[PDB]
Amino acid sequence: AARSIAATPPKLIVAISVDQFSADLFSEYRQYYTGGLKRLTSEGAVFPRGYQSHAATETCPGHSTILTGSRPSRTGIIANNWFDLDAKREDKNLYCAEDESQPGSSSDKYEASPLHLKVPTLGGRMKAANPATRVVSVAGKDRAAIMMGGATADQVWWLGGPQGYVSYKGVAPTPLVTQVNQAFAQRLAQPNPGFELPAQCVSKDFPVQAGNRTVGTGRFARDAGDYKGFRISPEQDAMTLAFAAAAIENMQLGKQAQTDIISIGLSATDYVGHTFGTEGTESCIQVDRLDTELGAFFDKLDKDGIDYVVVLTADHGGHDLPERHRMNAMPMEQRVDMALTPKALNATIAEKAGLPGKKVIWSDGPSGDIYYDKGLTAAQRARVETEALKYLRAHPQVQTVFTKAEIAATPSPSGPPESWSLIQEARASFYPSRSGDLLLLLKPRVMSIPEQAVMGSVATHGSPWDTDRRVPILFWRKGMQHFEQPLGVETVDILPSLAALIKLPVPKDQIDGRCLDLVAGKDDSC
Amino acid sequence: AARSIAATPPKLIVAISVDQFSADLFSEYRQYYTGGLKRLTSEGAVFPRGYQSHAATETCPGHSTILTGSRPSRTGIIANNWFDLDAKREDKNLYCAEDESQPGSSSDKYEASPLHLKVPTLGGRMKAANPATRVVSVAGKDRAAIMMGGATADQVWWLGGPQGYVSYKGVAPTPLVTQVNQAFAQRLAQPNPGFELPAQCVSKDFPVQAGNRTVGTGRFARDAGDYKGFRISPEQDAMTLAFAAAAIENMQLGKQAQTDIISIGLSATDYVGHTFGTEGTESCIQVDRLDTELGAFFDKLDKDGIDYVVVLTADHGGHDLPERHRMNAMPMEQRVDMALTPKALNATIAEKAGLPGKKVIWSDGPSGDIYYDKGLTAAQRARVETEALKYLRAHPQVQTVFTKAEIAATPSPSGPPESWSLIQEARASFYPSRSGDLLLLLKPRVMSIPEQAVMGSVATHGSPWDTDRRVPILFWRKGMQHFEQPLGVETVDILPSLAALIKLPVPKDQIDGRCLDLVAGKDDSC
Ligand SMILES: [Ca+2]
Ligand SMILES: [Ca+2]
Ligand SMILES: [Zn+2]
Ligand SMILES: [Zn+2]
Ligand SMILES: [Zn+2]
Ligand SMILES: [Zn+2]
Repeated sequence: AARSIAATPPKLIVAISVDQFSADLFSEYRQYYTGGLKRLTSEGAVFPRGYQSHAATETCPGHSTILTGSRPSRTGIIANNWFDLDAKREDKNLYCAEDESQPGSSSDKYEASPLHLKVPTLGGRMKAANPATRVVSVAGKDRAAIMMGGATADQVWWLGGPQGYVSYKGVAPTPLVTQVNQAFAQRLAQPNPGFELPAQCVSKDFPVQAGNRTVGTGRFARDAGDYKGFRISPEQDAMTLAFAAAAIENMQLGKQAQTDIISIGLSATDYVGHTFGTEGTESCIQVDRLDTELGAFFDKLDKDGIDYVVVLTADHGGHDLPERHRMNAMPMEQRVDMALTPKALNATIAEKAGLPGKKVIWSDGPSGDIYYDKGLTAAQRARVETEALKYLRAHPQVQTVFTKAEIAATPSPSGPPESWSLIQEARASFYPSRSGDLLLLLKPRVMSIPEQAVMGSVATHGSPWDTDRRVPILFWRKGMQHFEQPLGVETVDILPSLAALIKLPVPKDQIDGRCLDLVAGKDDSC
Repeated sequence: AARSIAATPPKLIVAISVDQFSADLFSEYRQYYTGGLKRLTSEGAVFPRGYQSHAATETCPGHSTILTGSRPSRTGIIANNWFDLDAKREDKNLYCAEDESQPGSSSDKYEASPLHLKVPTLGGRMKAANPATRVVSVAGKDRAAIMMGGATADQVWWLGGPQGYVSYKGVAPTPLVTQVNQAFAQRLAQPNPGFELPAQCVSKDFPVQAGNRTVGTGRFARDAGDYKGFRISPEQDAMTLAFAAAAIENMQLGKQAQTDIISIGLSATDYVGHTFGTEGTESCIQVDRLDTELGAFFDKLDKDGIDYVVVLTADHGGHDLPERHRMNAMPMEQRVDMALTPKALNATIAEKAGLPGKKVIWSDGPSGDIYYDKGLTAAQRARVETEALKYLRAHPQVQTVFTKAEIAATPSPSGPPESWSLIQEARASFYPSRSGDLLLLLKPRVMSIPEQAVMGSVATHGSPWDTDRRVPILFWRKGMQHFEQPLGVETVDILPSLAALIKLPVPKDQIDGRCLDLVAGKDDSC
């Protein structure tokens, strides 16, 4: 049994990103794991304080770091959406994982593509070193699959809707995929009675009102054919893992001479967290199912005799809805002023700049990147920068605003990510040609979803604060020596850590991360 | 069974401080608790990210916050030792828990006293409101017992050495105490074979060299009569808990009309952490024994039918020795330059100020408070401040140095403790008449114990960084509703939280902490 994680190159790397699986949520339920998460935390190399270190704590930037060893300042994936005011097409909003150069495309109707990603992934690097490498990537969300797989992946599949898993335009379903989609279709057509509460979820079972919604007691009961219900539930993760297992077996991943790699993006935790917040029965059930399904997944790989190493992490952390925080000893938790949402803020700034009724800024939400309209004249732009800063810095819920020049002037951060300044975090997701003219950051404990009568999502991530940056990073291979390392590491450290195990050279000057030693005690895998 | 923590006033408050039980160490072993810590974490109000929020993360300042609702800036307990250069006696170094006005006293031979503590404790406040209140405080260290009990406590006992538990000068052992000390004497006179490793400790069993010492594989085997061995082991915590249980029963605490309070300072985790670091078999065994002994302690109270509420926390966090960190993926971990220790630094600064061979500064260690010698003339003092700052700020291991005026100019901090600036942390343990003229803070991951041939302690706390500030805070009462709140709270919040349960008014302007709601969901104990 006892065997060093670096004894020989693993034959399969399994990289799992659990979307919105924050270190807080991970740590809370840690004492109840009995399945796959138990395996990882009791036997693996455990870094409970990993960091998606940059400020833009969203899915695309986060997934772009996991298998690239690169911060969003290098991957170019600085948000889920960014503005290119010089874009040919009408819609200046660009989706992180689209090819906007395609005719008749818009951010609402896009063609999936890894074109925006500026660097190779680990799979891309492995394939460059050895053409026989298979690189597979499956996920619940296109952006997760696409950013982990990279431009040279062999198979990139994601959940497209009620039809099941799909890929890039032109890519026909393989027999495995049609079989998976048949099973998915059969599961979807059946009602789901829901889940009774795990023992640990009983305490979380109370209703919380937020606008017209009540959350906190959901059990994922759903009607037949309810695709939205299926998506926002543990069912989609179970299906994604079954798909991954089927692909692993069908392609004989890890059964050939070279090392293969499969990346797996489990999206459910994130839909659940947005829809219900993170401390109710919904997230609790979801994490317990995650533990159980991961256990079954690992058991199947074991039974197949595959020599695999697993890394499991998240694309970012998350934060509970203010309404429940206020019931659980956090009375200062609040929702962002509606005055800071795109329409309102532009109108306000216009009127302050003396350009009332005009369009002087573009923004995507009540925080993050803000862009000055290109039409503005030099003097107009100057009045906009002055007035925007003056108004924002005076707002009670605003922590700070950085100018583009201030961020650019900041050196790429180094040292412990848990103690970075806000501008260092900003610099880590700064890419001059895509980033805003200003960066707006809200105070801690301000949720960037305004209070509304009719609400959709009640909770979100995307802030520069610790809840949203901190994520677990867990490495495991059969027989290795467990250790726990509570000091801060970055998700950009993942690539060089894995590369060391398979003796794949990676030029240090092409990445941001550093190699994490995965061998407890004297010997060093780096 | 089901019953709100605020349904009625508890009859007994049990406050437990586990010395150096950092949130990191607490979180690491959380999945293995089966005893008293399991009870607290699965059934209680769990705040896994509590903060000893100030910069001076030492035992005395930490214990001074737990039952006072007050930061060290208000308690006046700003360190374990501070200089009073105007003191009458020769030794200008004052111990936090002594009365230096006593003749022939020195910091090496002092008379224990709570005189330095500027504010009442919860016990003191309860007794002020109701004279029938019993206030008891027992600990492994005098400073823990003294600071949690306060000046009006009925019984304050601490481990004095091979003779067992002692109190203030003049206080005779009671029959209970002589009985406890008899049992302790019997335990001490027996060899201890040591402990075999709990399953979770097996992975930690490898040797680590630090100077002339090897740590990482200890099992607490000890010879008969080895008091040092007894002190640096789980044995002392077992004895302290048995003493507490015996006192509770003997005095019928919680069995009368009024609420009584007992504070318990379990010191072993801290001795073990200093002596061996925090990630080896020694700390692992110690935490497992802690869990088991706490379980037996709570079971005895339950069997006695006592209506008690428990709060459990730590006086500060802690940090592993650099030598093991470097083996476990933290290669940048290092020991502080010897040049920064008291003797050396003074000599250096003297020579830079043009007062070579003189005594221009006083300091206690390679970080923290520095004091200018009173003998210095205005101009001399000015050259010292200039040269000290210049030299320190240039040193590669120094994060920053604050002047006294800079800290004084800082308002008492508010808002989330996890995101305070360093000067805010400094302000939180700043007390003008006791604090230094300068405050020296080392960079993250610099251990403030220099590398030496012959070493004693290999690891310590006392830094302004997150490992040393972050501590668990756990509240429990039979039948309450469990909840977990991962956002940052302060240990100064403990007093008003407990006071709310027993309907004891506490003027907000006399404390720094705020009341934490301990009732999950809609109802609020505050
Ligand atoms: Ca409540
Ligand atoms: Ca090693
Ligand atoms: Zn995400
Ligand atoms: Zn999300
Ligand atoms: Zn201590
Ligand atoms: Zn200590």
